Amino acid sequence: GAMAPSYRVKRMDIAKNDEECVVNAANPRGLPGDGVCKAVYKKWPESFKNSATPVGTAKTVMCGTYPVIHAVGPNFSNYTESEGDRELAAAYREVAKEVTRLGVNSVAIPLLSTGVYSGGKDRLTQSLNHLFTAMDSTDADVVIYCRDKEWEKKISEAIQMRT
Ligand SMILES: Cc1nsc(N(C)CC(N)=O)c1C#N
Ligand SMILES: [Cl-]
Ligand SMILES: [Cl-]
Ligand SMILES: [Cl-]
Repeated sequence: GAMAPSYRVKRMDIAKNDEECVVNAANPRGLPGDGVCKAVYKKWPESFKNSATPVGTAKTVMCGTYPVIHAVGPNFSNYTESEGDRELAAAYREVAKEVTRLGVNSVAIPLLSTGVYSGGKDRLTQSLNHLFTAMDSTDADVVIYCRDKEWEKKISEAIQMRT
């Protein structure tokens, strides 16, 4: 565990993280995909061996000794708001299980279902609150990765609110 488990946010490519493992915003089929998933495919392509897993689950595949946790959020284009919310909560609970099992002191994590799976809605708060519900009971240092300057500010403010 970390000495003093913390949450932090950085605005940069999650493929350049400084943590002991990474969460991929995966598709259910283990395909290279777009956005975070394509950056992860370029950096750790060996981690996509038998990475296919259903919506609301996470599957870890090693790239050398570096763990890639493939977490499959719902695509809100296909799910109802209600069923989507349930699956998004479940994906983060499975990430917390994997992070615990691996015994890492730190993890790099994107906000699941906030990009092309958002169904065209702003889901910063929804996705971040499910991340907190899952990860609050773990002792890994969590570093959240985003691209948007305004999202960096809102994520930072939400972390600071609880401290
Ligand atoms: C943190 C992060 N790493 S890679 C990435 N891409 C390529 C998607 C994008 N929005 O540019 C993000 C995000 N978010
Ligand atoms: Cl970058
Ligand atoms: Cl997404
Ligand atoms: Cl973003």
